[PDB]
Amino acid sequence: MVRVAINGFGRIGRLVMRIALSRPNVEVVALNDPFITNDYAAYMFKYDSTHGRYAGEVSHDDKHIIVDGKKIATYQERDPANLPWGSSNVDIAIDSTGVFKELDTAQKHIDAGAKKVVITAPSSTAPMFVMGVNEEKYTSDLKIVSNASCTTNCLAPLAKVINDAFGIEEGLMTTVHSLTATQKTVDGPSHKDWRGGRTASGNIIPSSTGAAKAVGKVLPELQGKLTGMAFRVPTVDVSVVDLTVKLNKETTYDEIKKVVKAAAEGKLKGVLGYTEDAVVSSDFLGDSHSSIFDASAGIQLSPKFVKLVSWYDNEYGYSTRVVDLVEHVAKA
Amino acid sequence: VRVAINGFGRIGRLVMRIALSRPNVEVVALNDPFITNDYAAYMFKYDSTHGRYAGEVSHDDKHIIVDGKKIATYQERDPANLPWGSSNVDIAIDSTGVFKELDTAQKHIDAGAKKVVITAPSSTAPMFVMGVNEEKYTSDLKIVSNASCTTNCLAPLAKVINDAFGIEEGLMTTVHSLTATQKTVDGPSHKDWRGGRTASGNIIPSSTGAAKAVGKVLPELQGKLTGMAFRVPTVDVSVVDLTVKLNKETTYDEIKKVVKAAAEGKLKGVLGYTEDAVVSSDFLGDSHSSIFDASAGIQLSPKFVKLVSWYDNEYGYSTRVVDLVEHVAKA
Amino acid sequence: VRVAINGFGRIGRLVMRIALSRPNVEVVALNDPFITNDYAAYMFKYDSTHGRYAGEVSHDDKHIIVDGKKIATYQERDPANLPWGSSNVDIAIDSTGVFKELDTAQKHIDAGAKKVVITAPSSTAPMFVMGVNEEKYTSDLKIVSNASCTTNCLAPLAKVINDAFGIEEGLMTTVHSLTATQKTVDGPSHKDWRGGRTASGNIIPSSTGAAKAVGKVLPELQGKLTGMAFRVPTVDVSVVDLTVKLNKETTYDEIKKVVKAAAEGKLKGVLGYTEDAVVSSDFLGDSHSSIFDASAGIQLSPKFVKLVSWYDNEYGYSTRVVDLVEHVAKA
Amino acid sequence: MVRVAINGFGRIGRLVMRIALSRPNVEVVALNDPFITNDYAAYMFKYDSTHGRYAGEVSHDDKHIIVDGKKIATYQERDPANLPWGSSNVDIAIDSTGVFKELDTAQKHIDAGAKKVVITAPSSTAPMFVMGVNEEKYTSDLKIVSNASCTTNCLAPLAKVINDAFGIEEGLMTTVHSLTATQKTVDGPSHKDWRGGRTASGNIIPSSTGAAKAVGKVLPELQGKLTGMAFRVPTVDVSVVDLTVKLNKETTYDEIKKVVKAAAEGKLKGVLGYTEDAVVSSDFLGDSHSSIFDASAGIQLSPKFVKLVSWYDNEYGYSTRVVDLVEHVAKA
Ligand SMILES: NC(=O)c1ccc[n+]([C@@H]2O[C@H](COP(=O)([O-])OP(=O)(O)OC[C@H]3O[C@@H](n4cnc5c(N)ncnc54)[C@H](O)[C@@H]3O)[C@@H](O)[C@H]2O)c1
Ligand SMILES: NC(=O)c1ccc[n+]([C@@H]2O[C@H](COP(=O)([O-])OP(=O)(O)OC[C@H]3O[C@@H](n4cnc5c(N)ncnc54)[C@H](O)[C@@H]3O)[C@@H](O)[C@H]2O)c1
Ligand SMILES: NC(=O)c1ccc[n+]([C@@H]2O[C@H](COP(=O)([O-])OP(=O)(O)OC[C@H]3O[C@@H](n4cnc5c(N)ncnc54)[C@H](O)[C@@H]3O)[C@@H](O)[C@H]2O)c1
Ligand SMILES: NC(=O)c1ccc[n+]([C@@H]2O[C@H](COP(=O)([O-])OP(=O)(O)OC[C@H]3O[C@@H](n4cnc5c(N)ncnc54)[C@H](O)[C@@H]3O)[C@@H](O)[C@H]2O)c1
Ligand SMILES: OC[C@@H](O)[C@@H](O)CO
Ligand SMILES: OC[C@@H](O)[C@@H](O)CO
Ligand SMILES: OC[C@@H](O)[C@@H](O)CO
Ligand SMILES: OC[C@@H](O)[C@@H](O)CO
Ligand code: NA
Ligand code: NA
Repeated sequence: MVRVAINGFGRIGRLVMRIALSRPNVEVVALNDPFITNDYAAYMFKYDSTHGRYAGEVSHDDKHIIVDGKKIATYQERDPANLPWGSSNVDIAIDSTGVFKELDTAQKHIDAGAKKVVITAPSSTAPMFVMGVNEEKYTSDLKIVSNASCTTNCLAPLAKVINDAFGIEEGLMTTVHSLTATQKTVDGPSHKDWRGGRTASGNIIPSSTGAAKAVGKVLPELQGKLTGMAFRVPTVDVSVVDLTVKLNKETTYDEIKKVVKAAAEGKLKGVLGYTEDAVVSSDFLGDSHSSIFDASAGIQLSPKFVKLVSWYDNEYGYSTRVVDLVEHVAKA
Repeated sequence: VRVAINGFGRIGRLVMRIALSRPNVEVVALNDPFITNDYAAYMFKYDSTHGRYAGEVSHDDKHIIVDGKKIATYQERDPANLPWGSSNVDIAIDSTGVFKELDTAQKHIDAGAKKVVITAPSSTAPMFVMGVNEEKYTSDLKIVSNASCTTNCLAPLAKVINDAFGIEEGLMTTVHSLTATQKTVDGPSHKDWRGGRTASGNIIPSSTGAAKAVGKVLPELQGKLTGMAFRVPTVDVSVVDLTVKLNKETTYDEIKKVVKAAAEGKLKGVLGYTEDAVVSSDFLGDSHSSIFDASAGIQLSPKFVKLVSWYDNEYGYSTRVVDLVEHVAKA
Repeated sequence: VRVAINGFGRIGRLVMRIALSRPNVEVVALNDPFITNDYAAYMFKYDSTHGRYAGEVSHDDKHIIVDGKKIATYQERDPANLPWGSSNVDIAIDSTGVFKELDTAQKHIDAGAKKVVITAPSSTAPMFVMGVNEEKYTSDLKIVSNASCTTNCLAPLAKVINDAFGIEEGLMTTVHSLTATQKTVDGPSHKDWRGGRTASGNIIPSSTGAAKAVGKVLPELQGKLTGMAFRVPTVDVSVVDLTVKLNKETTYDEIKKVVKAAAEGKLKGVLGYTEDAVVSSDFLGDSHSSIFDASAGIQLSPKFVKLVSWYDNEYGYSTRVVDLVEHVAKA
Repeated sequence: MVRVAINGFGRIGRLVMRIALSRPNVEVVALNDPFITNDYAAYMFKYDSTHGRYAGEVSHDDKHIIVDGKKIATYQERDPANLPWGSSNVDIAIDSTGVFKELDTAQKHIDAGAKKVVITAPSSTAPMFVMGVNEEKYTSDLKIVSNASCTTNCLAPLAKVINDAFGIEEGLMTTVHSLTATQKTVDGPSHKDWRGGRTASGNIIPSSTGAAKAVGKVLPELQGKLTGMAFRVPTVDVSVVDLTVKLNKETTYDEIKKVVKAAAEGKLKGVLGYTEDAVVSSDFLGDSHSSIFDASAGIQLSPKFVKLVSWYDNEYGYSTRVVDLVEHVAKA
């Protein structure tokens, strides 16, 4: 229809559902989340501390949540291979659990009867696509794909614009990133990421990230030319990339602005935004762009050495791109 | 007294810090099946709320080491298997939250510990609050509970007020710092839906049995108190707001005089007293159970008054755990 | 009704947003001697708490412009000089906090406005709270106050409870979001020492006259209520925790039934009612004065109960300012 | 003695006083702050939301605050030229108001009878000094000096070490900075810095900063080679610099670490620190270093292009350097 099902009803799953319910040609057929019951699901969907109450009627019955009359079947399988995606006629299963992110594990949705899978996270084996960057490379024989990460969606469109116009010799990126669900409210155990265990709302927390390197997977011409790191900070949503790049061709910051603005208003419209206003992170809450270039924050030291700044609602911008990729794959 | 700690969360770690500075307490062992020794040493050394441990912290294959004291570590999901017998543990301190009843805390005694202190309220293990009813501890009790941080804040003040003026009944609210059970962004919390909501961006109502539990350590107030909590985004330090109906007419100055005499007297180091313009961060690291805030309280009529008392919900309480350990060893 | 706003802080700006969506209100003018027009347009368009204005905002040499409506701006430290007469202003809305008494608010009438609404409690100007005593407004009153956000939250609930069960007396606490008077890091606040302390890292006790002021809009409760506040790090939305002694024995279900009937009936849009597992962020942008939280409240005995009600201290109150403006114009 | 007086009893003034009271050869003779009375001053000094209660007895009498027996005279002049610095025999007035930061205005303390002035902020006209970087350039004929800013104190010692060993061709810096007193608790007026007016604890807030350029004033060899920007975030204290540098000589990240560690343990001891642990910002609360290199957070993309990370308690590290500069100037 395209008919979709959502696996995992966390931050991304619930917002992907909000957005999908608003797309006329997307039908949300079901959701699966083993960690929450049907009445609880309707509560989590209705109330949102970051993005406000759902603007629509939410209720539930025995086996569904109901949103403005649309019934969405719920399930609670830990193992997605046991889901009824075949008899529910699911075209695309959207996996937002962060747990079935490889070809051999996302394959479980296709085994369960879905025709294709979109993974809402970077993958080492599933081909990655970023709207505005390489979605045109998608072909219909690929049944399992990745939408990369929020940070890669922010960085890649900007990197493409800059590379096309001036050439990126190399670049180092920092993202100052809002806190996320993997973090802890007070110092607790996080054996895979020790800094990530520390009180989230009372610290600046360095973290490694593969997001800048992954740009090289969606733009092969930048393979090996980008890397970066992150600092997690106490804001609840919205993040910003700070990309320090060495350019091949001398340029002025004024020319950089005009090229980004022209791409924002042209071919990357709705993906890359542009502003000259005195913005701060909360001004992008609910913003559906992948990347909003902040022209006034950036700074140029020399004709080929510049620091560029771009904002992103890491929850809402990314969830919109997920639904965009779903619809692209369905029309292709 | 030789102790072992089960659980190495906020309470387990701070109890360890405090225990290492008490000359009559020897920390023999720590159990936490989550963490490895290197990570345990890290979690112990660095603390976002109470600062770096001021001593040398290291580790080896079988221990974490603090200023030369080797602390043996184990990783037993089931405390029954722990080497308490062969470690000559006198008291097992269980800070996991999981073995908080007589029949589960027994696993430490089966493992050879002589006694157990549970760092949480219990339905079945007798509760004690220092300055309130630790006198009632008798040496035949092998398993006991130190109640909760909120009960330790409310009970000493309630005793003082009840003994002097009579509490007919009272409704309490605690404005409480966020806790480890909360979530950084709205996530699943099936037993406490409000508690799943973004911790640092909400005021979050919660139920609490702390006021009711005062009735267990002060039987004369059974049925006379109840209350509720609001969890807010500060990282530590909480405050009780107790609204009481009194049996005897009083003035707020007489209330202040009585609480201060108690803080300076029999409840010294448990109940504190201030008239200064304090805010929550002024009690970070404070070892009192309850610090009465004289200037914040307000009396509407001779038998109806709102009393306010602060507590470092981590540090005050962890200090009382070690106090109760020593009392149970000297008794 | 043609209105002018004095002051362009949190209340001034939100009153402007709400007023621009009321078809019977025309915003003629704004005064704030701090800001220039370009900056006024920016402060109006972007809002960290309530989002971007959903309309086009621009400015020129003498105006800020919102979806084609030109709003004349002035910069007069002394409202006496403002062109209210020659702007045919019916009601001057003073949100500065500075001209909150009869003899100072008079400056707007001297400048030619017909009437004034002061968006703060006043010692001398009569106070009105919608759903509580706006019926008592008489058209000869030129200068009136809309009380405070906390009074607007407490008074409608107190009226409902008092009318049904009788309030003998009550002590209130509000857990209140931080406000513009607070400081980002410990700094000078000579009139309110606790209020100078780092806003986002403390629970901060504060005094409030809001409960006492209920006695001004409901004379039958004069002397029967008082209370205090704790300011905490959330950016907006507050909650009242009202502990009342009742005249008539009741059950908590009868209390719920009465408040719900009122919320669905005569107090619709002023007092709301919920049983859901809400937290503060669920009322961001809510236009009610008071949302009774049925599941958070707790009854200890038949005449002693704790009632809980939420309020968006910016948005609910700004909505009531515009309601009172229109009521005073239709009266 | 050296005898000092403090002008301005804000974050820096109060912490400079805590530290000075602990230095045996520094005598704190007086403080001036027109915006607060004597009993209030004693309260602000005793209680601190960030750095805890003063460990010592604090009281007051009519005209002094008293700390562990030491009486410190208080004053309330808006115009520092009216202070009794001559009859109080003040050797060094420390101006921490952020308001008397030029030669011609700091001069007021010398007119009032102080022999020298140390300004606790960057200055356009007073010569700037950073301990560990160029304090040796101080000569006794200079009566009015600046200790630069906290960010410059963090960046300059690291920049010196890196430049000496590998040569800095150019560098772009970001500081992720804790909130400060100039910021607002909820959106309010800040006509000189519009982004700076926005709710401080609910936003990431870009800001311009001259701190990276100012490194060129204390290290002339780096004049024109550095610039940067800042993001203010909701933590209450402790900041971190993220310095992206182009090097003249190829190197490995491993060699960079060994050079920084050797400087931290040698000539820059107590100014530049070094760690390999999984630290987060709150681990540096109360830390007296200007700069603590975070070896595990940094990342190198190529042999001459690296991102380095260094922490600083912007309040406490800087206030310690103020007292250090005061004592250097007194012994010189
Ligand atoms: N939140 C962001 O800023 C953001 C941005 C871009 C990408 N992502 C990616 O999206 C994915 C989800 O992130 P999130 O922030 O929504 O996390 P989340 O914790 O908010 O949601 C994860 C959800 O999956 C559910 N779940 C866990 N195991 C499951 C299983 N076995 N079957 C079905 N459901 C299961 C959990 O109950 C939880 O509700 C992650 O991979 C994350 O990296 C997140
Ligand atoms: N922190 C407070 O404000 C506070 C105050 C007083 C009492 N308490 C009580 O103390 C208990 C712990 O609270 P906390 O804040 O320390 O939680 P926490 O998350 O900080 O610590 C709990 C720790 O126990 C460990 N653990 C879990 N299961 C275990 C098991 N099977 N065996 C050994 N270790 C295990 C976990 O890894 C975790 O680190 C709770 O019952 C709580 O009610 C908490
Ligand atoms: N914000 C709330 O939660 C809340 C709720 C209800 C009522 N109120 C009341 O409304 C009043 C304003 O509060 P706020 O939060 O809007 O403060 P605010 O700081 O956000 O706004 C006050 C504004 O008034 C302007 N101003 C100051 N003096 C002026 C004058 N001479 N002439 C014109 N403008 C002037 C200032 O520039 C400032 O921007 C206070 O009295 C407060 O008690 C506040
Ligand atoms: N806080 C930091 O992280 C930090 C770090 C490095 C440098 N600095 C610099 O130190 C200076 C002070 O910063 P702060 O953070 O202490 O600010 P603050 O607001 O905390 O302190 C400034 C104090 O000066 C007082 N004051 C204002 N005018 C005065 C005058 N006329 N005479 C006497 N006192 C006056 C104010 O009452 C206030 O208490 C600023 O220039 C700042 O840039 C601050
Ligand atoms: O289950 C329906 C939903 O709208 C919420 O009321 C929360 O329980
Ligand atoms: O200084 C000791 C510290 O490095 C360890 O405890 C954790 O890494
Ligand atoms: O979009 C309008 C906005 O730019 C101004 O109101 C402030 O800069
Ligand atoms: O004025 C003395 C000081 O120690 C504090 O008690 C706060 O008033
Ligand atoms: Na010991
Ligand atoms: Na209108």
